[PDB]
Amino acid sequence: GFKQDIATIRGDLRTYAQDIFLAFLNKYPDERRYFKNYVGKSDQELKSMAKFGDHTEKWFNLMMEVADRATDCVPLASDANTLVQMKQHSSLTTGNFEKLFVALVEYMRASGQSFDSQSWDRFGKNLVSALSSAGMK
Amino acid sequence: GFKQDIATIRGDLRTYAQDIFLAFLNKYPDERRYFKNYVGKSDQELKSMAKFGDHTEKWFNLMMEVADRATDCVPLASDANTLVQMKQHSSLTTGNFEKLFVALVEYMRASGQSFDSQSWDRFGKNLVSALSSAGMK
Ligand code: HEM
Ligand code: HEM
Repeated sequence: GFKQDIATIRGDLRTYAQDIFLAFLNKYPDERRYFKNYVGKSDQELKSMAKFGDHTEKWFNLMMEVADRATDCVPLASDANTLVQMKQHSSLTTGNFEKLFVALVEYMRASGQSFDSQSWDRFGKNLVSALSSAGMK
Repeated sequence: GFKQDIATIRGDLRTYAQDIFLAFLNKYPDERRYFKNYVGKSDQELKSMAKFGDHTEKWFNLMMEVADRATDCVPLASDANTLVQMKQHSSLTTGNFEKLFVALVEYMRASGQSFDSQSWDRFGKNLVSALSSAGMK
């Protein structure tokens, strides 16, 4: 289930984080505009950049904490507030998060690993609801 | 599901409130000691007492407000806090609430009406957790 999936991801985090983030950027290439120096590069070029794996791991480290602090796939309001108020997220709207979770769920469904993808879809829905409640446009 | 159950209950709030409250007292007769004016009175006698229908409906009204405000059966901490801080609840512990939810779920399962009983159980569990976090003993 969802709780065990958090442990699965955490056990191989850099690999999952990079592969899910790449699935996101490839499904939605114009999302690269929110980042520096990602356009014009293949997956392997991205993975060999100095900061790519590091920043995506820090991403997913926090995502897994948000998932872990949730009850029944409902994130804490304080975690949602942190995500809204982060300077690095000042250009974002809930649509960015929605697209990330569409890609995340798709990745999980296609994976060989028994992820509980329906729970991840619910968690994404609930996180987006929480971001809205916290004042993300 | 849970949302429909809120509508079902709200549709005939007085009747459901009284029925469930009596089911609670019948399963856990010692809980009547918290309601000193209900000691030694038949169900019909209780129904003749203005405050029995009034307070019981108002309790279940607040229960329905808390249920409706929940996300996936996870209640707001602010709602748990309201329940803990009520002067009328100053002598209670989380065990009293646990018993209420056991009886409510039992009532739902026994009823002809088609309730999402598993969800009310989970809501009860999540509310008890939240009561404890808000300082109920
Ligand atoms: C639950 C989902 C998300 C979490 C937990 C999260 C968390 C984080 C964290 C921890 C950082 C700091 C990384 C660092 O500087 O080392 C970060 C940076 C950043 N985030 Fe997010 N984020 C999420 C969703 C998103 C989405 C959906 C977007 C855009 C589509 C996004 C855009 C950015 C950008 C542009 C930065 C700074 C630039 C960069 O690190 O490359 N974030 N995020
Ligand atoms: C989620 C569950 C509960 C909710 C939403 C709730 C809500 C309320 C409300 C709104 C009142 C005010 C009634 C009024 O004065 O008009 C009340 C009173 C009261 N509650 Fe609760 N309550 C809950 C659980 C319990 C439990 C489990 C007990 C004890 C077993 C309890 C004992 C009392 C007592 C003794 C009063 C005052 C006397 C009375 O109104 O009959 N409550 N509650």
